[PDB]
Amino acid sequence: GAMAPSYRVKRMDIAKNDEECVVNAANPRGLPGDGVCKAVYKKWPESFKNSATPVGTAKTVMCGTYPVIHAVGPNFSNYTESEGDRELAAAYREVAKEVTRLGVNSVAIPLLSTGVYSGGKDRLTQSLNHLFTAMDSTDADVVIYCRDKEWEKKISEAIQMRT
Ligand SMILES: [Cl-]
Ligand SMILES: [Cl-]
Repeated sequence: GAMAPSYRVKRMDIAKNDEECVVNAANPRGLPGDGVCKAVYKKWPESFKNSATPVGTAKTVMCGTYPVIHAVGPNFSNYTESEGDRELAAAYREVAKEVTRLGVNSVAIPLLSTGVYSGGKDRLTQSLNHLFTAMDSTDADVVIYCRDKEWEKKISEAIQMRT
């Protein structure tokens, strides 16, 4: 574990992370996809061998010795708010199990279902709270990666609020 497990947020490409593993915002089919998923495909294409997995699950594939945890959040275009919320919380619980199993001291993680799977809604708080619910009991340093300054500010505030 990390000596003093923390949360941090950085505004930059998760493909350039400084952590011991990465969480992909994957699609269920292991396709290159869009946004975070396409950046992860460019950086770690070998990790997309048999990475297909259902919504609400995570499947880890090694790129060399670097673990890529493919976490499939729900596409809120297709799910009801209620069912989408359940699957989004489930995907993060599976990430916590994988991070634990791998024995890493740090993990780079995007906010699941906040981009092209958001169904056009702002899900920063929903997604981040499900991330905390899953990851709080883990002792890995968690580094959240986002794109926009206003998201960075809100995520930072939410982390600092808990202390
Ligand atoms: Cl960048
Ligand atoms: Cl997304």
